[PDB]
Amino acid sequence: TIPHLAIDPFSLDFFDDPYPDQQTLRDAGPVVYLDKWNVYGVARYAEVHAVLNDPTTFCSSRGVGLSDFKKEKPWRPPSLILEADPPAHTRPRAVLSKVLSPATMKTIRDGFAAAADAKVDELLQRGCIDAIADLAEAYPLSVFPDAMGLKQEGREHLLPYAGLVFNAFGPPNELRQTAIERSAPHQAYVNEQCQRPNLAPGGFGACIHAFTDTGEITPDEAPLLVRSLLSAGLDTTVNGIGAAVYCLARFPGELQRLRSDPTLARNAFEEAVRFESPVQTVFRTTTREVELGGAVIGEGEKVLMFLGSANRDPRRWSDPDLYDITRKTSGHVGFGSGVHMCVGQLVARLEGEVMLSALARKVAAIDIDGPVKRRFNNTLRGLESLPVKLTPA
Ligand code: HEM
Ligand SMILES: O=C(O)c1ccc(-c2ccccc2)cc1
Ligand SMILES: [Cl-]
Ligand SMILES: [Mg+2]
Repeated sequence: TIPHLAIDPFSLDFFDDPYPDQQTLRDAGPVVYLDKWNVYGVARYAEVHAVLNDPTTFCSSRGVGLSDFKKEKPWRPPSLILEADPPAHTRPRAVLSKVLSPATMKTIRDGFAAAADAKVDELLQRGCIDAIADLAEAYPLSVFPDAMGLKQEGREHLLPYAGLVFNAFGPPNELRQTAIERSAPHQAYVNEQCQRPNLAPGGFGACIHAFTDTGEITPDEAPLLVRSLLSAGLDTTVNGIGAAVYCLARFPGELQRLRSDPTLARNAFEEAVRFESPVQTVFRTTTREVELGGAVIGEGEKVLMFLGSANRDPRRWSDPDLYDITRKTSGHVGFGSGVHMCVGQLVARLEGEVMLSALARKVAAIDIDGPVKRRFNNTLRGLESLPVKLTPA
């Protein structure tokens, strides 16, 4: 009843160009079985959205990667938010929502925007730059560690640690096994920075620890919630901003529309999140036998959701393969959907908005002028190198 496919969605060939195989996965049926890894797959918008919005049936506490925490020990203690179901999920979620709230955004926006303007001005003096190392990485590194309250020393561990986290959701391929092999120094650094005395006053980490006396979390929960922000809070934004610059580089007409109305910056970034889907995949585990798209999935089965495919499903989107900065993007699943929908989305959107605003006001053209190199990760989609010439406005 359910089609079986041999496509490996974690192979380098798939990462290099996922779109034909994602169409094959969508068109095979609402639910497929991936023989390579013994998981169910859903690649259409409708079923991805339905799964994400039924956390009781499709749980997260058995892991949101291939590994089933009921079968294998996780490589690090489980996240108290990502790898938890209601009700254990609810109060940690509420604390991070208040830490990364509108009022926090109001406190950090002016500095985030100044840093974005400064970075674009600096890049314009160089002219020819690498929009990954020099922009998509450099800008979040210039604002997010400071907003966390991290000391300066050791920050070189942050991107390696996040690459490890996101590779570890994948199957036991070389990408994952090599990441785990190299992990010990990065885990050591990150775990130490999660302790209250190592987080500067006023930053996100100190705020998490300050929430430990309300009855929502206890002091022993705060280090792992800081760990959540150091896991998910940087590499995601690197690939989101890199996606937006890559889109503007490939669609000069959309750069020109953005220049003409810089208030499109926030939606131009949201559209880049839909179009590239820097977070490609999440898993769930069934807690019962369940009917989904006419297939009966047994209890205890891993289900793989193709967020990037859902975001390009023509059943849901008009001209899905077009980058359109005035698209109505509401409903895309690039930040997830439902109770686990990205709790950091306001930080992500703030960074993306102020960077695209700086580009809109200061840059007249973005021209690829060197070999583009992709960066391979089991969960994240993005580039290793994006050589561009920036022409000043
Ligand atoms: C463009 C940037 C980002 C993208 C595309 C993204 C994507 C996502 C997605 C798809 C999920 C849902 C995972 C699931 O359903 O299992 C998620 C959850 C999460 N993200 Fe983001 N994220 C981004 C930025 C950030 C930032 C900046 C932070 C923190 C500062 C962050 C922290 C988290 C956390 C803690 C969760 C778990 C929430 C929960 O389980 O309730 N993310 N993210
Ligand atoms: O450590 C955390 O809590 C954390 C790690 C990774 C993510 C993540 C985001 C999107 C997809 C998969 C995982 C979320 C939270
Ligand atoms: Cl760790
Ligand atoms: Mg068929």
